[PDB]
Amino acid sequence: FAGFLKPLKKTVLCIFLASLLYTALGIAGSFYIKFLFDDLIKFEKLNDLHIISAGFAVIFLLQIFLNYYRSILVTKLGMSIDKSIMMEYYSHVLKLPMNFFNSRKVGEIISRFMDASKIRQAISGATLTIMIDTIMAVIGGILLYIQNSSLFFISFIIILLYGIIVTVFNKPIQNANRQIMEDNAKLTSALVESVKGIETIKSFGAEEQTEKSTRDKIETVMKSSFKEGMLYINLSSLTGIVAGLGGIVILWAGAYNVIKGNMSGGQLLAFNALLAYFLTPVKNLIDLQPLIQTAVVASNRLGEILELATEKELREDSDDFVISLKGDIEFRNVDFRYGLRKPVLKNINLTIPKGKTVAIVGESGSGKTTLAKLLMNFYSPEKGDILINGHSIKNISLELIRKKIAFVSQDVFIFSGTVKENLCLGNENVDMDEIIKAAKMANAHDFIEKLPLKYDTFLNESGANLSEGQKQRLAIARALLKKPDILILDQATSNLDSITENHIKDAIYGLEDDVTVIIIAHRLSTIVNCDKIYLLKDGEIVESGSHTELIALKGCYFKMWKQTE
Amino acid sequence: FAGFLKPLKKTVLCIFLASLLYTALGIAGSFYIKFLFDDLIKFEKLNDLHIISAGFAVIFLLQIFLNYYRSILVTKLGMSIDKSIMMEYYSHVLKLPMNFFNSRKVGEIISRFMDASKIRQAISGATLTIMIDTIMAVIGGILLYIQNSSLFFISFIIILLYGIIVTVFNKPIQNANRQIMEDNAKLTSALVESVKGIETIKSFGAEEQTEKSTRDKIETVMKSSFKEGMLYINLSSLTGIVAGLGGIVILWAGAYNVIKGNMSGGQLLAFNALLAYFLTPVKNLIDLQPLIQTAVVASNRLGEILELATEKELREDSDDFVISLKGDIEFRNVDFRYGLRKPVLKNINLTIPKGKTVAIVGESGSGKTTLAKLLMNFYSPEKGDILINGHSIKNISLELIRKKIAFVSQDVFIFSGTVKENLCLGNENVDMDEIIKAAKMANAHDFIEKLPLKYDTFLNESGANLSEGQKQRLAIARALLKKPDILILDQATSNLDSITENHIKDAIYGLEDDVTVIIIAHRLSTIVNCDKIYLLKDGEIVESGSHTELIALKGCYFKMWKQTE
Ligand SMILES: Nc1ncnc2c1ncn2[C@@H]1O[C@H](COP(=O)(O)OP(=O)(O)OP(O)(O)=S)[C@@H](O)[C@H]1O
Ligand SMILES: Nc1ncnc2c1ncn2[C@@H]1O[C@H](COP(=O)(O)OP(=O)(O)OP(O)(O)=S)[C@@H](O)[C@H]1O
Repeated sequence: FAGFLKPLKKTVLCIFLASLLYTALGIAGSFYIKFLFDDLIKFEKLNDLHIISAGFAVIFLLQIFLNYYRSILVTKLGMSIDKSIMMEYYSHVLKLPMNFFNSRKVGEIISRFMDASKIRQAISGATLTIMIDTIMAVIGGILLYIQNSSLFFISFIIILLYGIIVTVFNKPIQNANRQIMEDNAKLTSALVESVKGIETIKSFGAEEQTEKSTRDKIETVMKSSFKEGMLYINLSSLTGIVAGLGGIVILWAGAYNVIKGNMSGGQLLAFNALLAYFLTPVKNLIDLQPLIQTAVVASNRLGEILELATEKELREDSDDFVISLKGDIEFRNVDFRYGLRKPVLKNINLTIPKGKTVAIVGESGSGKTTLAKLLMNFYSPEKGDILINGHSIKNISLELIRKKIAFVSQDVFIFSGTVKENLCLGNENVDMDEIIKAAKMANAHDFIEKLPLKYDTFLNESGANLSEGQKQRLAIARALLKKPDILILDQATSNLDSITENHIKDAIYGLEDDVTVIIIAHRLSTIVNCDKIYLLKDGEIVESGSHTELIALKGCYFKMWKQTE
Repeated sequence: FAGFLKPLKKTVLCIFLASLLYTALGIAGSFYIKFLFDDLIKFEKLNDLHIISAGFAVIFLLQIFLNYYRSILVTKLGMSIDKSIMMEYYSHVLKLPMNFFNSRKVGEIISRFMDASKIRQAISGATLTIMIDTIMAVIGGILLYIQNSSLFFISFIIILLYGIIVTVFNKPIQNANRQIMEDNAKLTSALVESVKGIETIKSFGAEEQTEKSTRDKIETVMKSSFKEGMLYINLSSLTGIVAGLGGIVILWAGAYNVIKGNMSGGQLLAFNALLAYFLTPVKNLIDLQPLIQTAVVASNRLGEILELATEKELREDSDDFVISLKGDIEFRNVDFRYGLRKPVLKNINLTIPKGKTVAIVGESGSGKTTLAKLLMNFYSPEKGDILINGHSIKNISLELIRKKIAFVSQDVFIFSGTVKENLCLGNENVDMDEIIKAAKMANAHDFIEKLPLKYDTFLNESGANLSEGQKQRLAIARALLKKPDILILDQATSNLDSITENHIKDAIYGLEDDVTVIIIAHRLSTIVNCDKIYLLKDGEIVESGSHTELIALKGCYFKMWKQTE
């Protein structure tokens, strides 16, 4: 932020100077009105009155144009800083590991986004008011000091009361602001989650469930909002009391100083205009009380960004100095728990050969996702390690692991946009020949040409038209187009059996076992065709081998095949 | 609003009267200050000065307490109305058909939510300032009219200029407001999409894609925001010109009327304070012009929410009062396309028997999910119809169809909450015996007891712990707990092969075919295990029968089995 401020120092200087001159001329002109009223009655001058009026009008106009240009500049700078900050936050939250994202929901990050944004705009208008109030405080302080000692005492009392009330209401406001932010976050989150699960609830029939949920959320949010609003109105009332009593005191002391022979009536009116130039600042503080809430929101945003900065330094934490392309993958004495108790791996030792197609068969929940996750460094391992290309996974570059290794998810995600792009996610500037070759190999090419707008059909949230089989085939197409050094596939064949049989035959033919292959499938029948197989049982690896040797082994796999196949 | 007025008329009257009287006393006390400075100081009466000052102070205090209580009440009412409206909108968008959900994305509804909310709060502060401005405008108008003709002319000119500028900037503001709303909505949508697909992006490696995307969205949003802000600053500058020139004119004409013998200096000051009691309205209007944008956004939001409430109960226009329990489901000459071209169903003739299990096997893209949607009345059929229990689906009650028919999805969704509740979605106040029996039958009961907090484990998204097999088993468990008159199951077994195999033996044994069964599975053998089978080929039904008869038929199904089995 400081660097950005430095790169806008000249604009800041222009704004500062313009503000100072504008405020000076403004006070001068209000005192021009004072002298106007004071001179015209004592000396009775019509022409001089007209001329003076014109002059003061001109002064006011110049002041107004200055405040105009200044406000424009400060607004531009403010909004620029806002955009920069928001983008930084979003980017830093994007580069975060799987654990931090899994620990929370979409609603959280989205709520934080919108809230922090609004807080930022509020911060830029607060910024404008801040510049004006600062300059007015300096100028007003000098002018008030010079103009009248007793009036300066009054102004000092007013400023003191204003400050005291403002701070004493400031401390309490931030907390309720945080609470309100939390409530709005929860409500928005429930809204998003309910929106996604629209099909589940519309089909199930439970509308009253989410209705009551949103009712409770809206109720609590309304309660907190009413509390904070009441506090704000209390603050406004107190500051209004200080200001008003300040005015009355100013009028009384003005009359007193007038009749005592200490000051003139024109000095009283001038005291009213310099009162405008001293009280302008405190009113700005009473308006600033709302900015404090935005500042609290900013504290929350910075706390979130501190959290976002966390899992950025862990991706780099293990450093790099390797330049490997594709290695043999072994798991050695692993013992990691993705939770407090009930470890996913109590002991897992596995081995997949370079240039060999491998299959891992286990039911859903056994340990199919964990292997791919551990290889991808999605979830770090607490105890024990793994070896890739004759090197630990910790030392390997995460970007190269990301690009060269492909993971086929059971739940494929497609971001809104053209199908060609959603298919070409990951690798940018990819030749159409490779994408068309992958599409042709994925056996989905027919379902790609069947689309209305060829390849550029709008695909938004599995909409408008989309097949699960075509989707998994598209995932496989992406994995193929990426030219993977390591290929991990879940039970994609299991998603849509018939077309998946053909497309799996085609993909198995295409693979040629030129690289390591992982299977997160439970379908034993589909995995037997593969070259080699590993077995995951009760969180522990049993025996590595082929279907024939494993079945002839007469162990647990043979028991599984006897029990199911 | 009318209903709120009826339920709060006395309070509203109290607030209005309090505002009028308070403002009156304010003007009176301001004229007390006028007479104070002009008469008491000039004629030199100290005691009267002190006493008068005290009195006017008291008047001001009473005014302040009145405005306080009024503002509190109006705030409460405002926020209540806000909550009501928001809840109504969300509820009406929840009860909407599948077509509206498919037509848009989460980002849309979420954006509308947040925007309409902020607009509502803005509407309550605009409401407070509006009440004060109205009452003060009436009193100030009368008093100004009586007090001085020329000053009234000045005030009239000021009000005229204010109104003209305000409207002429008002019309243009709403458009830019709509644009800003659209851009911000797009940004929020990109945010939500990025949030859901976090795993997809972490896996793919493409961070620069969403980074540049959100950068562009933020850029356009910043452009529109800066434009609207510039317009607002222009408005503020113009209104400021009107106000300032109004003041200068007031001072000059005041001096003129003073020296002419038409008015006193005290009459001039009183004219300035009653000017404050007329200008109270114009500052409020200047604040209302910025509020006007929020009001426009609220209007757009109301337009968006008004259109959505249509297709919730008007789609059937046939009434209900039907009491079927469980019927036979047949398809007759159906021809519906869920898109402009490429119809999903060109012709569909089918017949499903009461108390009989049916299985339909087809690849990804054939039309089984579309069929299930048609049975659920999720998507209505353009041409042709379907018959249930000797009655059209159009005439049947959608709620009874919702509760009595259960669909097990291939793509499982889990809403945030306790596992017991997520499992007991749909039917409220369900006995624990039925849920435990369904869990025991779903074979997931073991994986339910394996959980840390038994049944009350937190289930939010795919975190912290969740299995696909356990998920589909949970869907089946929910379907069982609902006590369905019609059971539609997708390839749930195909999601997670092994545990689904055991649980399929147990559940298929459990079903006992006491009701109609639909299959959206592609696994031909597992569906072959079922009682009767239907065939979907190229969007048209071929032949209904059993595996033996269909295979022996030597048609297309036999060709399919030759090609795959
Ligand atoms: N709402 C829709 N509007 C238009 N076309 C659709 C729509 N939903 C699906 N489709 C089309 O129908 C196909 C979707 O296949 P589905 O049968 O619905 O699902 P699926 O891939 O068969 O999943 P399973 O597990 O086999 S039931 C694609 O070819 C789409 O083009
Ligand atoms: N708290 C947790 N955090 C992260 N992962 C977890 C947690 N608890 C369980 N898991 C993992 O979640 C996975 C369950 O994935 P499943 O889908 O049920 O298995 P699967 O065989 O991969 O089925 P598919 O083909 O991937 S759909 C297991 O591999 C567990 O290790």
